Amino acid sequence: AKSRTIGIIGAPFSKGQPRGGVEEGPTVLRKAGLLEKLKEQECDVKDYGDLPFADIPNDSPFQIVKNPRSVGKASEQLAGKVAEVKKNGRISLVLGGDHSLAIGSISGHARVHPDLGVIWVDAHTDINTPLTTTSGNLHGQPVSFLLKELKGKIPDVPGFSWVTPCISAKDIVYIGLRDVDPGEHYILKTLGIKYFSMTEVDRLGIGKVMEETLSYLLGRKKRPIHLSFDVDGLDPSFTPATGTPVVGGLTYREGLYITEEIYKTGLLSGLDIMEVNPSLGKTPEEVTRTVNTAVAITLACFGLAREGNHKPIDYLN
Amino acid sequence: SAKSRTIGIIGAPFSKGQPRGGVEEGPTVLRKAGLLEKLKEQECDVKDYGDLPFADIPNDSPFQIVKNPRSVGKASEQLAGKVAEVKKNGRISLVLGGDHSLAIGSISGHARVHPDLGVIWVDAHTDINTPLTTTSGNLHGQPVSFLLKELKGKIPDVPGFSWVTPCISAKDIVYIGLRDVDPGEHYILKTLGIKYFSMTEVDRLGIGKVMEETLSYLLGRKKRPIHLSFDVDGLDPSFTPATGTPVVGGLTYREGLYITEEIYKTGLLSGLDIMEVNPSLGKTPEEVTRTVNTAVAITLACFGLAREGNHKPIDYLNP
Amino acid sequence: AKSRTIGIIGAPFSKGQPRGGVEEGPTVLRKAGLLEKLKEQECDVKDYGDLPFADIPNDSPFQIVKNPRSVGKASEQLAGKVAEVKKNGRISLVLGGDHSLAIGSISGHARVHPDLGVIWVDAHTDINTPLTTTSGNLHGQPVSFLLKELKGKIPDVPGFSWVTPCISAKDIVYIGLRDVDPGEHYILKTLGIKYFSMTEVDRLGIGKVMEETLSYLLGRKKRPIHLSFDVDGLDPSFTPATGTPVVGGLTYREGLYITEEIYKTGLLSGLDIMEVNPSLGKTPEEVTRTVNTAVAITLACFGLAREGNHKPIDYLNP
Ligand SMILES: [NH3+][C@@]1(C(=O)O)C[C@H]2C[NH2+]C[C@H]2[C@@H]1CCC[B-](O)(O)O
Ligand SMILES: [NH3+][C@@]1(C(=O)O)C[C@H]2C[NH2+]C[C@H]2[C@@H]1CCC[B-](O)(O)O
Ligand SMILES: [NH3+][C@@]1(C(=O)O)C[C@H]2C[NH2+]C[C@H]2[C@@H]1CCC[B-](O)(O)O
Ligand SMILES: [Mn+2]
Ligand SMILES: [Mn+2]
Ligand SMILES: [Mn+2]
Ligand SMILES: [Mn+2]
Ligand SMILES: [Mn+2]
Ligand SMILES: [Mn+2]
Repeated sequence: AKSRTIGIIGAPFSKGQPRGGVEEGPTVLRKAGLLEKLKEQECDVKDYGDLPFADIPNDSPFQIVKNPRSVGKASEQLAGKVAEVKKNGRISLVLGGDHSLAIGSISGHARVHPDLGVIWVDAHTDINTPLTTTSGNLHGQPVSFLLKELKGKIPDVPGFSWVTPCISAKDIVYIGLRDVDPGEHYILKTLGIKYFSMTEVDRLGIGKVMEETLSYLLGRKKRPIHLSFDVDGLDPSFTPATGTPVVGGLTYREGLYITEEIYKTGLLSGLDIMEVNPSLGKTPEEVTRTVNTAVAITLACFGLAREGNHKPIDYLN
Repeated sequence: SAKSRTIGIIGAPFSKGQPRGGVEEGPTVLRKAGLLEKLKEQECDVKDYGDLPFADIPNDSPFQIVKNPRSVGKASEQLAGKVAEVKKNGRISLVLGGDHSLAIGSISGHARVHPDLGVIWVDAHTDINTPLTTTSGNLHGQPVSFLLKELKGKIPDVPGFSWVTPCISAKDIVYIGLRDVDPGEHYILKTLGIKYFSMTEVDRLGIGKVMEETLSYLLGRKKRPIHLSFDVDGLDPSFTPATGTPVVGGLTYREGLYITEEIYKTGLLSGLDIMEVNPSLGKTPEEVTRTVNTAVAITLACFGLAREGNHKPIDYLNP
Repeated sequence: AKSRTIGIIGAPFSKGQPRGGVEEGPTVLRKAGLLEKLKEQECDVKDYGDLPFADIPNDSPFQIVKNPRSVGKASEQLAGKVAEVKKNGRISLVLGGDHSLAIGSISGHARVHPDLGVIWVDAHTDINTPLTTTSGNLHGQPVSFLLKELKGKIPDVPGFSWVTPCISAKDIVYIGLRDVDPGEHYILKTLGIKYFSMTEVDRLGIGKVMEETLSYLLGRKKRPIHLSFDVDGLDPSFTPATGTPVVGGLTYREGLYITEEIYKTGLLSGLDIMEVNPSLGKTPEEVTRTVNTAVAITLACFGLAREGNHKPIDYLNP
């Protein structure tokens, strides 16, 4: 099935943020048996490999924005790789790597399917612009580079002149928010972007969240969905090995509910599994707990259901 | 005392339905934790019937892959007789396990007295593998297949199960908490049209709506006896770690108590099973006491213990 | 904003219960950066300091009820202190301290706003009377002294002659209940007090629980809201450093939801943060986890929102 036809892309990149180890995300995800598990789940899996992110000397900061040229380039390569996966009729599965990579993954998916909708699962909005940022870390800015409404608000940042804003404010839905900067909250509110912060999740229940999310995105007619999954969207009791963890997060169950629901639309077209950093587990057990959760989430995106699965044969004869 | 709180305790120290030793020590640790005395503090009329003496079968050869077939079959045979006895005395049978294979007997025996019973099966697993579909060969993952009338023809003649006569239809069983269902089992679940609430349905609806829909489904037409078969692995292993087949993403302590509190409120609980408590499977003694304390909290809630409080029919302000 | 105009009262008092260390709740709550964190979120914060509760050495039990004069005098002083804070047009924030202090906090607050409505977040009903109690600890009795319907059922306890019942049974709502004594259950049910035990929270979800809570207390008419928060209302995995923990509690998320919803009424008028005991965790991280959770609850009462917060300026054009 097209909903189980995948193109894996390794994106070992850390320079959208300062904590070392996130570049190991694709490694520890492959080591956990992701591809073998997808194949056992009746998936058509093609491995596009791990992108070779060539190091850039003298990557001077843009104002306080760190490694602009390195971040801009990694996303540039990825956009090209994602568009290749999409032309081949595969669902793109981006193994991160920090969340700056969402610039390249969403941009490449949008060159093939410009009518896509984005579901952004995360404790953070990642919507600071190179001007509103106080950290200078680009993994906190990808949504700003992608939005149509922000065109003219993004300065000419070295490494990013290839970026054509490809998503409108109406086409993104945030799930999981609980650590949004003042400037970010200003942007989310003035752009009227649809969002379910942890407050809305507590208020409505994940069941209603998913119902409204999907009705908002797919009400009119069918269209491709891009799921951008920052693993910090889940509570640090499930995914501790991540660079910016925030307590009171989505549960392991809520993470499976969201992805089980997206799988059932049969419209998942692009997926990012981001911010896994195996150098940040307090114990090797915290690393394994996180990696296991990221794999579970990925498997649900491609059909693994808690109620069970079976081949269309007769199991009693 | 109220029928809702009139109980017949049956201990079932049985482990040959699965490969991990220690589950036969389940009714020992539960009794040691003060279960029978806690129920008496709750205004319960509690009669202990003792622990069933399970005999050894030395030459218990396998039926294909199916392990210890005679041991498991006779175990449940001795339990259906003891359960039918408790039900004739007008008490709620309370089966302390022991592995889930014992459900064959507990439900078989309860069905001999109240054939109109409904079953609520709280487990991470369906336990609906037939001796033919199973890939593990363990009978603790097979009880429901032996109980369903619709699987009459698909169950071979395993040594030790001759007495078994399927007593429930697919319309008379509700699963809550499913999250580790084999392909053979999922086919059986979907072909037979069994009502179920996996972790997906629990997340979607909330435990409030799960219990409203479960109870309406089973009771809504006519009032009937309830058989609750509770596999402690239905709850997440952060609450019941000391179990043979733990599965992450389970029901919480709160959902567990919510489930059992609602069943008590019906006033129709007629049979109960507290299964798969294995005290030799804790990583630490703390993990064992936690599994044991939770199993006790779940049990007490089945017989009236309410989180909002409990009081005797007296004036507490002017006694 | 008046919903962000605060008056801090430290009430370092532990004699409402037997476990030493709860009197450090104000110390440890301040040290976690509370006042600063509040000023950071645009609040106008005044600190009235910690009350000096002078020793009351001759304090014989009233039957089994321990330290009656000490608990009585502490709430009496706090009631005058809260009434002063309310007269200065500031929301009272009482940093506890054991929960017996809510006699004084609710009493003083009622002196200025007698139409107030109570929200009591707790694993316990704290409604035993000096006669129904079996522990004889006054932190488990505050509600009984404050209810008008129990006037006739409260004996003359030394240190409490100043108490006048200020709230009717209809004007209090419980959330989080899971460890209620039989006598307390008999009182709760006989008075028809509105409650949401952990069973109701599981049945409806916190969203519906907060909808019904604010409809029940604000339906007839908008009035001041007094939130009395016992940190043991939240599950011990979030607030372990407390004297009477009970498993199966409110989650960290549910605690924020309650208080975020309370903030958005713009009617929070009084707030108790009670039962933090930094001498009672298993580890120092368990102490810091409790304190941080109490701080988080506190900030959510004064407008910290998980969706985000921003000043009325153009962040794209500074
Ligand atoms: N909004 C931040 C940013 O760096 O722009 C502030 C930082 C402090 N809290 C976490 C950090 C945010 C970045 C989030 C990036 B992430 O994890 O969602 O990919
Ligand atoms: N369906 C199983 C089986 O053994 O039949 C597969 C095994 C691997 N995961 C758990 C095992 C299942 C049986 C569990 C039975 B129990 O624990 O629910 O009583
Ligand atoms: N209801 C109690 C009481 O002391 O009256 C019984 C005691 C045993 N369990 C906990 C104790 C109760 C008081 C708790 C007061 B608290 O924590 O909410 O301040
Ligand atoms: Mn994030
Ligand atoms: Mn992110
Ligand atoms: Mn079972
Ligand atoms: Mn099971
Ligand atoms: Mn209290
Ligand atoms: Mn309490």
